[PDB]
Amino acid sequence: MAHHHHHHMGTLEAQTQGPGSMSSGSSQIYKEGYILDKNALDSISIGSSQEQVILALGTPSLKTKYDNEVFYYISQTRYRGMQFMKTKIIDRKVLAIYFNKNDQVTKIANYGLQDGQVFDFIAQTTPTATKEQPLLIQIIKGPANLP
Repeated sequence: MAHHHHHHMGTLEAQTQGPGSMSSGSSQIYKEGYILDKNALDSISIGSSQEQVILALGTPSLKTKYDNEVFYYISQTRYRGMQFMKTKIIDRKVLAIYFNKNDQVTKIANYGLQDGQVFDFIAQTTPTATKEQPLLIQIIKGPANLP
């Protein structure tokens, strides 16, 4: 059976007058807020107050006063739960807030990645782990062990 093809179109308007002025600029927007992700804790920056860093990461499990006083965050696990699934995204990372007596961070030490792979910012060194097995997290979870 032959199917027919319907169609109908009307006229149009055409304004020849139009402003010719294009502007050019530059704006780079990059940030995150994945609080449920262990990368997010990178949000704290030098200067940030003790209350801020602890409000973001948590209160430090380790604390010591040397003339540049420092609080060590050792992100710890919990009790001997059901040992069925060997969780790989667990926390054993070492962070250290070197702050001034004005309760403000003047140096942030980190064990973990820096915008990519494991990088000791304060050490300026870059350790490496075969990305084969441990793709996003596991890389930082690998060497995640307090010395």
